[PDB]
Amino acid sequence: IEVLNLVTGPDSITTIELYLNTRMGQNDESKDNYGYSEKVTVANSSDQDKPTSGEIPTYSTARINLPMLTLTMWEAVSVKTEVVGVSSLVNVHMATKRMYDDKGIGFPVEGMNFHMFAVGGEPLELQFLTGNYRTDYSANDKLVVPPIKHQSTQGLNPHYKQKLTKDGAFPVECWCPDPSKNENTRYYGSYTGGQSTPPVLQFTNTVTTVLLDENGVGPLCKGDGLYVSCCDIVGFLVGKDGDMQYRGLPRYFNILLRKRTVRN
Amino acid sequence: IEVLNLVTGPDSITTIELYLNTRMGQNDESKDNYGYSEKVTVANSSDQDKPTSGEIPTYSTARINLPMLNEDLTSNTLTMWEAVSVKTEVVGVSSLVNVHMATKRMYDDKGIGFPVEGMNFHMFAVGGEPLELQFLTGNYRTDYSANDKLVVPPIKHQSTQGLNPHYKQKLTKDGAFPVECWCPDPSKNENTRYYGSYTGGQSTPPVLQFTNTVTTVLLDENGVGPLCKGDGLYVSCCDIVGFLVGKDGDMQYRGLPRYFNILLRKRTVRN
Amino acid sequence: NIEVLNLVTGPDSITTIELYLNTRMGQNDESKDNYGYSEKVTVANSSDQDKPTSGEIPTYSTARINLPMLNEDLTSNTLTMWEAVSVKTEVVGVSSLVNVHMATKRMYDDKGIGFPVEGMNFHMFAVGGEPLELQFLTGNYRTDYSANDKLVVPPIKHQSTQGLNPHYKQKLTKDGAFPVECWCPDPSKNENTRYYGSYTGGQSTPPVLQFTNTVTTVLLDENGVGPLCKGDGLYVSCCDIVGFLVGKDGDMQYRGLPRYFNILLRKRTVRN
Amino acid sequence: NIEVLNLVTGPDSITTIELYLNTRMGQNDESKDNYGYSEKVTVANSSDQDKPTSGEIPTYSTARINLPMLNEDLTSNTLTMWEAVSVKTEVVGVSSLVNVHMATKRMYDDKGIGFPVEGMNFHMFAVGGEPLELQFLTGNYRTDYSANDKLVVPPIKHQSTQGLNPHYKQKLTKDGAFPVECWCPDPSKNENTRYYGSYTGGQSTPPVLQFTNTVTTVLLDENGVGPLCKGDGLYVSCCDIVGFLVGKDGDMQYRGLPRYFNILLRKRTVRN
Amino acid sequence: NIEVLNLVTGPDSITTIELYLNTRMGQNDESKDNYGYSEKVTVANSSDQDKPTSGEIPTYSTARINLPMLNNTLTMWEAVSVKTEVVGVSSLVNVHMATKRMYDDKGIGFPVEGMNFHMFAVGGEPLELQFLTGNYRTDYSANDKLVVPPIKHQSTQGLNPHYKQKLTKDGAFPVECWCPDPSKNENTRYYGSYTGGQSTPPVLQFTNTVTTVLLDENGVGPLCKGDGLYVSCCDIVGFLVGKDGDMQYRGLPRYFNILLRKRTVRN
Ligand SMILES: CC(=O)N[C@H]1[C@H]([C@H](O)[C@H](O)CO)O[C@@](O[C@@H]2[C@@H](O)[C@H](O)O[C@H](CO)[C@@H]2O)(C(=O)O)C[C@@H]1O
Ligand SMILES: CC(=O)N[C@H]1[C@H]([C@H](O)[C@H](O)CO)O[C@@](O[C@@H]2[C@@H](O)[C@H](O)O[C@H](CO)[C@@H]2O)(C(=O)O)C[C@@H]1O
Ligand SMILES: CC(=O)N[C@H]1[C@H]([C@H](O)[C@H](O)CO)O[C@@](O)(C(=O)O)C[C@@H]1O
Repeated sequence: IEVLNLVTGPDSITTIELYLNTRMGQNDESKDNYGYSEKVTVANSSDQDKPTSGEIPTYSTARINLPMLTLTMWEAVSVKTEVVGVSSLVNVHMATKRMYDDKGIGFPVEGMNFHMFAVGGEPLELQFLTGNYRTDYSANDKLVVPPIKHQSTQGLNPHYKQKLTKDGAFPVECWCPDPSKNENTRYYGSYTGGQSTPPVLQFTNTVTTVLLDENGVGPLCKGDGLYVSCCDIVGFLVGKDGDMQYRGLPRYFNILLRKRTVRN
Repeated sequence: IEVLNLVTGPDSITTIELYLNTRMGQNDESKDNYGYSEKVTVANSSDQDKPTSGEIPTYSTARINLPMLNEDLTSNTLTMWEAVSVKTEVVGVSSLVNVHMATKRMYDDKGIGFPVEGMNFHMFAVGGEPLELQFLTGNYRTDYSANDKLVVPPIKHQSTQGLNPHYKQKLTKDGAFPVECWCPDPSKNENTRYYGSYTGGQSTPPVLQFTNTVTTVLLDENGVGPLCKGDGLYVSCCDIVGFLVGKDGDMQYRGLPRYFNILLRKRTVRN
Repeated sequence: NIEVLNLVTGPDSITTIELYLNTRMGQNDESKDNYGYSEKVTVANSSDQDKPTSGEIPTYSTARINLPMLNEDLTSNTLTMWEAVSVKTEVVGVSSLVNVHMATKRMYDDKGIGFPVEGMNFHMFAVGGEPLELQFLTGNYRTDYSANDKLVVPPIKHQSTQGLNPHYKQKLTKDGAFPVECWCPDPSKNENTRYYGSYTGGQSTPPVLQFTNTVTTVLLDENGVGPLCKGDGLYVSCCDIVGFLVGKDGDMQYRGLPRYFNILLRKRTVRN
Repeated sequence: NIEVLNLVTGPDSITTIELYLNTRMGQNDESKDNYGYSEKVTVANSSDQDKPTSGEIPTYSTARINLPMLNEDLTSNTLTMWEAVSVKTEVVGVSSLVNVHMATKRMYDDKGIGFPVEGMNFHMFAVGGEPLELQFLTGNYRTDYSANDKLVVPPIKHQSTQGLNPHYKQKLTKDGAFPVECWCPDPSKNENTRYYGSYTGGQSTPPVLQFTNTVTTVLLDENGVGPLCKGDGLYVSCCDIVGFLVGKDGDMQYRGLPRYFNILLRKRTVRN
Repeated sequence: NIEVLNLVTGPDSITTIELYLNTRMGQNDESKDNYGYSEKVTVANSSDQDKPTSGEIPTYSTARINLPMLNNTLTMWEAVSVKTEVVGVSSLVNVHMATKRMYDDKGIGFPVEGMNFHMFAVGGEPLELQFLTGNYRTDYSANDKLVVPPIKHQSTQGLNPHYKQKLTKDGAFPVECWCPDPSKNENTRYYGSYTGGQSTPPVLQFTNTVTTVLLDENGVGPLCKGDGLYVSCCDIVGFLVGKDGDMQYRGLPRYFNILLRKRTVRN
């Protein structure tokens, strides 16, 4: 796409506001354990590594329809994004394991944190890479994973790619952003691991993330579609007996877009 | 609100100074355990999750009356106070340098008492109207009925473990809205600025700063600060600095007060 | 209160003050053992019998420094005041914490290192043109300080002092006497002082410390005005707790370090 | 050594190189199980019998990339060289660490999560116009590498190599062969290479990782000159250890992740 | 003392100095085993019998470098900036040494871990030291090569300005009782950090892309008196934990690339 000048004047700007609910594994808002995974299980061996249905976090994603419009395209300029419900983690009276010989607080949601978001003018492009090439996803046929397994996928094998085109279906554990593509998407992510690690989270309505690239051009929304993707794991809830479930939080987005003239 | 020009000259600026005491659960300044929660308890099961009265931190909030500007409210333009900036600090951080209280102690009862430690949660908001809240909870079934002074939704549903926009409120009462189930609504709060952080874990070291030298700008991207509707300035916060661990392992939230110095200027608006 | 006018320019319009303050951890006599540490920490049996032993309570370090006298003529329109512009401040003796051979508890079944000084860190300093203004606030309103009557504490106790009760205030006017645990900077005053503090808590937390002679802290406020030294007095306060020393039997003592200050001041005309 | 003149302008004066490098943790064959991990870690009985097993030691990843061929000769007054201006680099597959169902040790009496990959992190990359220059330095001068004759290590051992002995140098000229544990970037050379590295140690330390496609790292030095590609070769090197996988019985293996690079280069006139 | 005038411009007005300093953790002989480590740490039975063994005490590394000879005015070399790095960080990626190990003797060997102490100084004269110790009674007589004060006093657990020195000898001034004197060192820049605790993860960086500016607030760098450049450092990266729980400090070398320029001063 050859990018030309900005379209100026009234109605040259628009904003899109949305939220995405977490996809930790139990993704149905009407059912038990919503916003958590099912109980985590552990493989007996690497050749019998078959996660139960609903114990695997997936990416959240949506395509948003923009106002219908050389051609003109919507250009994403900036985004204000926040994790919602951080204060919900200030809760140590739930039915959990507890400190100091059953006299102390319940364990707060704690441990692994994974936070990412992406804003682009087309689906986020994915690279397959896994800690175990033999992982068997057949307990849940709604998960999108490659049809074949190979040893090489514990590293970067460029023959194993995808696009994030379905909410609550692409496991985070085996799909990551493809850094060799995504020219029309901006993504940002972080991971803090360990077993019981303190979550460290911020929330504010005052921070704007600029989406323009080094040439001053933001994602250009092909077919008037804006693509938003994320995942926000804030830790594990530790049940009385030591059973553990991922806990995720929703993410809010306020995206500013402007009209851009392009060739063709 | 259509915003017009700043009013210039003498008396076009004013400052508001206040503090808010913490609302950790024992919120009566004449009683023992003020500025702490009651002892934390743990639910027998998620269907019988009924916190005891006073064990739940709530937001601190106040509405401050500003100097009246408009004699006639029906005139063509009005003047409003616009919050430009705030200097805010947590008070009494040094109070956490105390390891001789009646607490669990280190090294086979020969070492220090456990300092207040663990979960930290720090947030403040300054706006021209009440902070707008979104309901979201770790347990949709939580039963708040041991304390009918707590403001919570009148019905519960599974969906509130995520973001369900049908469950909203406004922070209109001090010491009443639980932090654990209410957060700032990011889809609103156009006229409020809020800032918050959480550091979790069990025994985590608190990491705290205090200074009188930092100014937080409240002007938005268009150079407009919160506009104080009906000459009311709204200030909200929560500052949990950890748990006090009693001899037997019983634990209580500890909170600290927060100080605010807010600078405001006169702004002409269309009426 | 003070209407600030223009800077005085030219020779002798600038001066610098250099000092250090030794730590006041509880054993504050430089001729005795355990100097720069507290006495052994003790733990209350209950909150109504919370009576710290003499010398187990850290206090603020403070000093007033006399500046060159300026105004002989008090009848003119204007006076001159010293204005603190900036300070270079450092914790001294950080390297002293590189010591794991002292008589302490030790790692790995009595074969490993002695425990280094570790745990709670508390670091604050203040530079102002009058005494640091204090607010009382305590973790335990019933704390009984009467084992050491040299501590400056309020004469009455009340439940409300576990929060901010503005009836309980003081000024930091004595070195080694105001407990850190119950006095903090009063944020509703101190217009003429700049203070900076941090706390890192927990039980055995690694101290994280920096020392350099290359960092200048600007004391000017948002209007470009530094602390103005009333009666030609410069007030410097601090506290620097770097952790606990853990004795063989588990007995623990606060350890503090000295702080150095190099303060630059300039002449400022004010309205009289 | 190289006198740098003006930029060459006009068509074909810019070029970009894009690649990835797979990790070399020890099992470096992409057709075998445990690819991108080390073999099980073993521990020497004593420092004079410290002989790591074949495949348990991480090595640097490296490649030399051919750039569009330029004219080299002794007789011209000036030549053109490729100058590396900037690089976008990222660790790939960070999300793969969101996995606690692998056959591992587990939390809370066999009812909790599997241990995630955790512990030691080591992250470094280099971009230069010639091989990364290495300095030998080891925690144990007697380490015996003879279980794997494909490793490049010095032919003689000496006590002094537990410090900096400048007689022990090399160049990173082979992928998956130079152990991280005994080779580091030589800071006394590498004038024509930019390298960046970090280490976070400890036993079970949480990995702290970031990934984004929005960060450009400028390779120009303080004089505005990037690495100059001798013999039209661009050299890219890295190592990204993200922790250990802890097997059921406590057996542990290094885990590494691939790194992506997008390097921008421009034609530079130099004196010949 | 020194009135600083203008920079000398033109050819040969700049020079660079490059060196490294090997660590002085206690076993400071490069021909012997345990080089770049301390001897085994021992622990006093009481504070009045606190006598570290010979070789268990880290000391500062230091060197004086001779600059090109120059000389009403004189010319001095002015240190403008330094690129400095800890060398051999990657050496800490080693968990197969003869050490204590994780998970019931099946896991990794403990990496070097715990206390970190990192400092460097660049100046135009010896680094000026202040004595300060955690234990005034520490007895250094097991190693008479250590430079320590000849008398002990209670006051030295704080700042006693009567106890000073200059860092004039490599591998001799213990870190545990000497620190930079902040009341002097007008002609030296120093930078230091300490991360304590028992088993703390070391957190270390290495790059050849970071320049530290040595100019002060007035735009003046250290001025090299008698054409001498003084470089000092200490870089402790943790402890090696032996099979039996015996522990030794581990240190790493530091590299320096210092840029200097000619400065006219009043004579
Ligand atoms: C770093 C090192 O020297 N590793 C040794 C290794 C260790 O000494 C041992 O594994 C402790 O972790 O021992 C190796 O040889 C072993 C024999 O010494 C043992 O008696 O028999 C084993 C057979 O199951 C084993 O082969 C090893 O683990 O492979 C050799 C290695 O250099
Ligand atoms: C820091 C200190 O004072 N170190 C002592 C050391 C310690 O008291 C002890 O090793 C605890 O780690 O003791 C030294 O002398 C030892 C004798 O006290 C012991 O009875 O026998 C030991 C056998 O080697 C040894 O002689 C020491 O370990 O060298 C002396 C040292 O200054
Ligand atoms: C990753 C994996 O293979 N998980 C499997 C688990 C675990 O091996 C054990 O529960 C120990 O957690 O066992 C199952 O019978 C189960 O719980 O449904 C099958 C499941 O596929």
